[PDB]
This record gives sequence, structure tokens and C-alpha cells, in this order.
Amino acid sequence: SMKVSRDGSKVTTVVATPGQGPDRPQEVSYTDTKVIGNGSFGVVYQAKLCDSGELVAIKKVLQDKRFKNRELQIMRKLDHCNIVRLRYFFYSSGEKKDEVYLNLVLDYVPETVYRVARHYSRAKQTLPVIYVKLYMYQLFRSLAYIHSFGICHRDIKPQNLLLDPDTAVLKLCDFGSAKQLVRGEPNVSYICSRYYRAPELIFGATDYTSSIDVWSAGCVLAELLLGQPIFPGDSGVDQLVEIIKVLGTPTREQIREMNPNYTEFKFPQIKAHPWTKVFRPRTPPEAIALCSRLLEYTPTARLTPLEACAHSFFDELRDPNVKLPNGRDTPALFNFTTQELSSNPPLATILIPPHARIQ
Amino acid sequence: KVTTVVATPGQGPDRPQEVSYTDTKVIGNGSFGVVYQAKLCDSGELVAIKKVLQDKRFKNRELQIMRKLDHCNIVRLRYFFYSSGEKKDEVYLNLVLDYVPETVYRVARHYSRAKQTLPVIYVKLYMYQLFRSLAYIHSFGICHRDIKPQNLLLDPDTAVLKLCDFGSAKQLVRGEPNVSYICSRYYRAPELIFGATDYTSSIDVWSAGCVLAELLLGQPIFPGDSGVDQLVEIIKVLGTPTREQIREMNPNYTEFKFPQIKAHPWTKVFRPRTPPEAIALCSRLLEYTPTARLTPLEACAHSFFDELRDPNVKLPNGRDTPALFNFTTQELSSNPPLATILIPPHA
Ligand SMILES: Cc1cnc(Nc2ccccc2)nc1-c1c[nH]c(C(=O)N[C@H](CO)c2ccccc2)c1
Ligand SMILES: Cc1cnc(Nc2ccccc2)nc1-c1c[nH]c(C(=O)N[C@H](CO)c2ccccc2)c1
Repeated sequence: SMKVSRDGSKVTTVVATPGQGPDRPQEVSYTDTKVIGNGSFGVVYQAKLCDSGELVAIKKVLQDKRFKNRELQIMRKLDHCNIVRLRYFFYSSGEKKDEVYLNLVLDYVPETVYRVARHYSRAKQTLPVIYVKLYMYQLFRSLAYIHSFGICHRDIKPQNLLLDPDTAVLKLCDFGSAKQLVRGEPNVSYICSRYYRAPELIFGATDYTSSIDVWSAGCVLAELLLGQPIFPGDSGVDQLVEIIKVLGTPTREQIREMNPNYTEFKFPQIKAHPWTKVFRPRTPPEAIALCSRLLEYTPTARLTPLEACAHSFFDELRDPNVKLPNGRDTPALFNFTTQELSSNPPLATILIPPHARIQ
Repeated sequence: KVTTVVATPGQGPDRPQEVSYTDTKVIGNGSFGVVYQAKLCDSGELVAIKKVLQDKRFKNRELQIMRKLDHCNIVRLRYFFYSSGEKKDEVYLNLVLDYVPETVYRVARHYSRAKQTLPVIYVKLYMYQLFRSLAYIHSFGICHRDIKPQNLLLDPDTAVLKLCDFGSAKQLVRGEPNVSYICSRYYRAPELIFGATDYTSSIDVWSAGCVLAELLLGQPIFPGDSGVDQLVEIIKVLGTPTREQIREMNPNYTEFKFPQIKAHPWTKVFRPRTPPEAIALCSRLLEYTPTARLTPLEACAHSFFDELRDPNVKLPNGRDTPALFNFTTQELSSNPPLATILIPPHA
């Protein structure tokens, strides 16, 4: 249950469970709620914590009475600077009478990559490369982190990437499609959003890996560089054609690696187009090389997130003299944990620059 | 200015002839090609030229399908010819089709933008003609696979509708598997979303029901930027699919983890004034079980279209309705007795 009180301002008081740590119920009071988003079976609100005046987001979704909520279970295990934090969670009633709702109290972040990319795009401009590096690097860290638990996000897209304009901090949100992928277990091929979907998903594979998230992250990188989506299309076929026009027709081996539910091998035989000509003239060559290593047909051939973080496109971020354009310091970038580095510990060699190993 | 080609007639004999056209301009594009408008020098008649890259390994399937089609609600293939194009040294197939001035997409959008709904008379005329074109193609075992407002051409003055874009079309044979990645966002049958490769022509009927619902609503009935979001929008109307319904749809794989939602009464999906027959028709098109959906010919015989069979019906423009009852044996083959309803006594 929750209690409402009232300058006449409406206040909601709930007893909530901490997102992380021991189950020690807390009384949480908030006010000034407003809708900031919607999604399947729910709504996202912004609210202000009564005592601190701190803004939070409350994601309220319909609760299935047969099982515990998978998004909640996944979020209870996460603790990373580039993932939106689950502060508390509580149950309540909602619109549909007699139904139970799960409420996730998360950090509130002011912007999304989607809105930012769109402001620039509409003005016929592009996000300065420094921000592309900062944002993409942080996305790859959040992915190395989740993948280290075997968790695949499954729906990486600009709308699910939150950002703090002033600190240049990026946070991954929306774990509603996230799932642990276990080798030999099949998974649904209908996840992931239009323009971001890995070709093996388009082809109907159920044996895909976490590398689907890397393909998605490459699509976001390419889009931030181009000012528009690299592989648009309103159908799977049209998407594959846009892909084929860049990468060239996949080989029969590449199809086998992607492992479609079914295919006819009836796409025309198109030769790859040089990645360099995909982008505008002065695009940094390292940005281009990075995309070419993310956006590959063979899922196993794609860089892993931790390898992406170690890519040379991000070398500028490891420069001891780097600052945000606004003179501020960059957010924390090298405080890697053992968990975070577990896929390939020796990469710490590149990842943690000499100046960050200073005593 | 003037382009002269030796082109092969779309139908009949393979006897090419010289064809001259002028005034070309881009009207659209798509996977591996562009659509031009042009004017035939001899008749002054406007045509559309769909030019696509040509794979030499095979015959062009869109061309082969179009060469066999002859229906008043299908865009006509006048000629076809080969030429060069943008990509140096590549060959291009050029389809010379009838030009039609509008699309259901643009018209529906004009209405939407102006906060108005398309008069029901047009919804009936357009949908009925779409179902005739589908009854026709399905009678040859051909499934269009990409029914959507942008592929539905319209002549504003005659209220004639023509199906176009046969680039995904294919003959579907029982026991042969087919790709699940065809069909466009918002129109896709749930079995396609679920990754079935054993789907039938009824995927076109689901798509047609989505168009009908959209013309009634003023916006798409099942939006979403991912398959999962689309299925949620579907589930919010039809209710959670039953284990048996899943089996009929036959997904490549599914978890059975969607919440258990009860159906929403179709009547409350639409505005209050919506004709009950329009609603009943949707309910019979938009069904989880693919075999349960009306066939196109049964859809044409539905009572929502009774007004079109009225001997006194007229277009709002004062003109007569276009041809609606010139059914063939081929066209009626799925269920001949329906001719009884379909061909009104006055026709
Ligand atoms: C958690 C969170 C924090 N801050 C913001 N900020 C923001 C949003 C819009 C504009 C500017 C700032 N957003 C979120 C948030 C955004 N999306 C989601 C989310 O989980 N969305 C999914 C849809 O992707 C969803 C929402 C409701 C129901 C089901 C899924 C959380
Ligand atoms: C055949 C045709 C005739 N007339 C018109 N008129 C029209 C077009 C746009 C606005 C208003 C009127 N359009 C067409 C036509 C429309 N789409 C297609 C078509 O086949 N398009 C597909 C994409 O759906 C396509 C085009 C080029 C390459 C590959 C596919 C033909």
C-alpha cells in the first residue's frame, strides 16, 4: 500500500525495498510526478523526492502474477556507473482495476542519445566527435559489464541510452528485453528495434549470442557519425538490402554462421562498398575502422565490448590532458572492476592508462 | 528529351516493339531501384517505369509474376525492357506499368493531418477492391507478402484501387518453407513476427485487416518499433494468444512469457459511430489462427460491402462506381457459389 497526503502539494508515501543490499524497507516520499515516457505494459514518470528534492524516474509496469519480473531480477544484480540505478522497487495498484503493478524507482537522467542526436540532425549538424567517443566508450563499458554476467540487453538503441548533458555521463536503461543467454538454449528472434537489429535476428536465428548488442552499438555509432540511421527499412528484407549495400552480399559461410530459420540465397550478388566512402570526408579513420569491426556478418568476428573500449578510436579518452569542451573533467572511465575485465583481463593493459595507475 | 527502346509487351506474344517516351521524373524508390513517371510519345499516356538492378543468375521473379497477371485491381505491366543505369556495366530491368495518381498512404495521411476520417464509402470501395486483387492472386497460389498503404494505388476520380509492388510476391507451396522477414512494420501477421516459415497466403488477409482498421482509426492499429512491441499491441486487442493459437501460428520459438491479458471488445477499439459491419469484418480478418481468417473472396462477400452492391450507389463526385462485379471463373475458383452474393441481380 501507499499513502497520499498534501501549500497543497500532493505527496505519495510508499514503503519500498532497496534495489541493492539487504531487504530493509524504507519509507519513500515523492511529489511532482509527470509522465516522461511509455512502453509495453507501462509508463515512466519523473518524480521529486520530498526530502532531498532529488529527481528520480519511476517505471511502473503491469506485474504478472505467475512469476517474478525478469527486468527487476536483472536490475537487482546490476551496479555500474554506466547503467541506470535501481534505487528501490515497490508494488501498487494502477489503471487496470484488480491488477498489481511493479514500480521501479531509478535514477532520473535529463537527456537521451535519441533526443540529442535529433536536435543536431534537425539542425543539419553532427555531434562533435569527442562526444561520440565519450558516449560510445561508455556504452561499450555498460555492455562489457552486463555481458560479463552472460546478460544480453537485446534492445540497444538511442532511446534506451540516457545522458547527462553537463557531465557527459551515459547510462543504459530499459532492461525489459534483457536476458541471460545460455549456450544451447534457444531465444526469441523478435526482440530488438528497427534499424538496430543484427542480421542474424532479421534472418530468424534463435541461437544468437550477446554479440547482437555489439551490432546494435555499431549501428548507433554509425548513426551518430552519419546524422541518420545506417541501415533503415520498414521490413526485414529492406533492412538486409541496406546492409548488403554496405557490407556486400554475405557468403554462404556467413549465412551459416548467422544461421537463419530459413533463407533462399536469392539476394543479388553485390560487392562491398568501401567503409571510407560511407561517411563524410573528414570522418576520423579510427571511427571508420571501429564500425567495420562492429558491423560484421559473422557474429564471432565482431569485437567484444571490452575489445571495443580498447580500440584506438578511444585513444583520445586515455590522454591524461583530455577535458570536456566545456572545460570540465571527463567522467570516470578507467575504474574497471575484476568482474568488468573478466572476459579478457590482460586488456587492462590498454584500458587503464599509465596515468590512472599512479600512486 | 525522347527515349526510344525496343520493349516486350507485358502480356501475350513475345513480340517486341519500339516504344518512345518522354517527360521522365522520379516518383519513388525502393530496394535496388527507382520508379519514374513518363509520358508515352504516341498516346500522351502517363506510365510508371520501375527500374531495378538485374541479377543475371536468374529470371526476375517480379517480372515473371507480373507477366501472368491481368486484373482491374492490379497495376498493369504494359512492357518491359533492359537497359544500363547508375552502376556502370550493370544491367537493369525496366517495368513499364500503368501510372496511378495517388496511394492509400497519401490519401489516408491527408485525412489524418486534417483531423478528418476518410468517408466510409471510400473505405468500402478501397477495401473491397484490395480483397478482389488478393482473391485473384491467391487463386494462382501467389501471396503478395507486403500489403500496406504505400503499395495500394488509387485514382481519386474513378475511385479505382490498384495493387502494386510485386517485389516480395511469391507462390507459396504447402511443405515448402518461406522467409519470415518479408512484410512491413505495422502490417505483419503475428505468425511472421513469431518467425514461422510455414505461413500461408492468409498473411495478406491479416495485412488487409490492418489497413482497414487504420483507415477506420486514422492511425495504425498495431504500431511498435520491434516485434515484441507489435505483439504487445496485438495482445492488447485480441488478448493473449492461447497455447493452441501459438501452435497454429507455429513460431520458430517462443517463451510463453507474455502476461495473461483478456481480449478488448472490438467495438470499443473504434470511434462510437463506426459501422458495426466494419467492426465485424475486422474481427474476422485480424485473428490469431491463420485458418480462421476470412479468405479474400469471403471478405468481398461480407455485409460491410453490401452498399457497393446497391444499384443506386454513386461516388460523392456524382460518377458511377468503377467495375466491381466483372468476376472471372479464375477469380471465383476458391468458392464458386459466392458468385450468388458477389454478382448482384442488376449487374
Ligand atoms: C530510467 C529513466 C531515467 N531517465 C530518463 N530520462 C529521460 C527520458 C526521456 C527524455 C529525457 C529524459 N528516462 C528513463 C527511461 C527512459 N526509458 C525508460 C524505459 O525503460 N522505457 C521502456 C521503453 O523503452 C519502457 C517504459 C515503460 C514501460 C515499458 C518499457 C526509462
Ligand atoms: C507503379 C506505380 C504507378 N503509379 C504510382 N503512382 C504514385 C506514386 C507515388 C505517389 C503517388 C502516385 N506508383 C507506382 C509505384 C509505387 N510503388 C511502386 C513500387 O513498386 N515500389 C517498390 C517499393 O514498394 C520499389 C520501387 C523501386 C525498387 C524496388 C521496389 C510502384
